[PDB]
Amino acid sequence: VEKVFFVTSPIYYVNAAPHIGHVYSTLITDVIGRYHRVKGERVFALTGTDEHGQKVAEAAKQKQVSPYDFTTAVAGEFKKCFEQMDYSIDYFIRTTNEQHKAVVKELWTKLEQKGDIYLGRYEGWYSISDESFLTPQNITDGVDKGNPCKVSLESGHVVTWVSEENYMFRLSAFRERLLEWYHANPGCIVPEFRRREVIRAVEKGLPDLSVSRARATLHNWAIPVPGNPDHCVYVWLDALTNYLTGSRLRVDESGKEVSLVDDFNELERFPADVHVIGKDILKFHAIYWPAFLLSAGLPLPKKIVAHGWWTKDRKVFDPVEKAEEFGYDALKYFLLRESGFSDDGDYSDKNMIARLNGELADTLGNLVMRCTSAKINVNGEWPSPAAYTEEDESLIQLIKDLPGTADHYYLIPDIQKAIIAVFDVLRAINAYVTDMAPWKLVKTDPERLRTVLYITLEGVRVTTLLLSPILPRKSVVIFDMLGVPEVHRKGIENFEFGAVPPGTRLGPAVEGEVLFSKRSTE
Ligand code: MET
Repeated sequence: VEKVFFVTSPIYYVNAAPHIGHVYSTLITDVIGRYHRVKGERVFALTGTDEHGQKVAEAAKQKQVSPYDFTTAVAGEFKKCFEQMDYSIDYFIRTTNEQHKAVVKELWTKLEQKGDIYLGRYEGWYSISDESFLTPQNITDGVDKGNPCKVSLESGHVVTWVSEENYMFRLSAFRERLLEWYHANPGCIVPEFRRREVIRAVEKGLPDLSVSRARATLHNWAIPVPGNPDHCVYVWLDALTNYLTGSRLRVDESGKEVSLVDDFNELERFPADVHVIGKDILKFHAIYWPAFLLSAGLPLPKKIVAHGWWTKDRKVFDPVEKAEEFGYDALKYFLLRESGFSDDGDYSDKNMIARLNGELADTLGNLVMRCTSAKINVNGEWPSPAAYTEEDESLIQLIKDLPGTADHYYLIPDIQKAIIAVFDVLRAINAYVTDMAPWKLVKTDPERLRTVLYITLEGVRVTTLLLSPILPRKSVVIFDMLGVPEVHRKGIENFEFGAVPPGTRLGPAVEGEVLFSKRSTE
């Protein structure tokens, strides 16, 4: 099936201004999207805001502002933040959007009509801040901001008791089918240890899920249950549905939603190929969402990838401050290189300088300038290579192999491993150049310099191609410099070694340009 490659971020609670971590979550989505476009696929990257609910209403109340004006305000800050971050996101969805509301009601009725919703009670614990139901096994003693109280073991936020007559979803009726799913498709959750988590959790057992709430308790800031106005639809069913809505909106060039199609198939987007989420919101995506879709008879997503950060809680680092100080591409690169799947990373100013200088400036930067220098490349062109020594071939072989391995990494997706894979190959090219001493060759042996300079150029191109989803602005400056024609800057075709042919002319130089400039160690 050729289809639109559909990738998502989570949609974020608008309770507080956007910080790092939304930025991280959405950057991953952006990168995954960007890569598939570099492959020449159709993409649809979605992101947005989660605007309804108790959490969000009570933040609006605590600021003495109306929910309508509050959400709109904060949503605008999220849009400004993401514009400023220079993502290539295809659409920004809001759950207040009337077309979304329409899809939630539509979905609820599917779920209702299958007989997977019934009127019951939920008498148990709830984290308003997580908008999560919790069994007593996942609460414990702690402090309110300072009295003694019970808190979520998930997040350490304050939980409270809840005894409401609610509409209930038959999640228990879906235990075995989730379990078949998980096993049948072992790629479906990334990273592997969270897949194991999700299975152990569901093995142990699933109770039914309370998919409505008394309207009094939600401050009437939510979507009403179809055919029962005394209730509102659980904020997470509302939130998760953003993906299905997203998959059905027609969007103009300006980024404005213009139409909601009846059948998701019409746009060939649903289901999501990859859902980017933080580890704090796994259950909702890996248990609830599949159960809802299986009820509605909808297709399940292909991949849920849950990165190592929290999606929401501010537990100092301002992206825009750091982006101005170090660079937008540098910051994105640093965040992506440093953060693994279980997050044990160093985000100190010292480390950011070490990597910017070490990797981007010394390994990539230097190398780009060597092969384009007037000193070495005296014709500002791609020379035609002579015969290859077994060293020459050793590196060519690395450069040939890099797209295959970088691709697989991107498809996991483990963007960090992908970056390493490339930079390994960059460090090889430096090593190569150190040996050959191209500076010495331009006098000694011009015939050899051709072979050397050609391989350098083509490695630096192919590495920069595979780096392009991470360093989107700089890859354009690298290609401009190497004089790579615009057609050769994307497509699986141009992952092949030698796509840009000899006798191509390098880009014009500038009197004081440097690609990445070192920052003092202080
Ligand atoms: C359907 S994703 C919803 C995520 C939630 N709004 C959060 O910020 O964590």
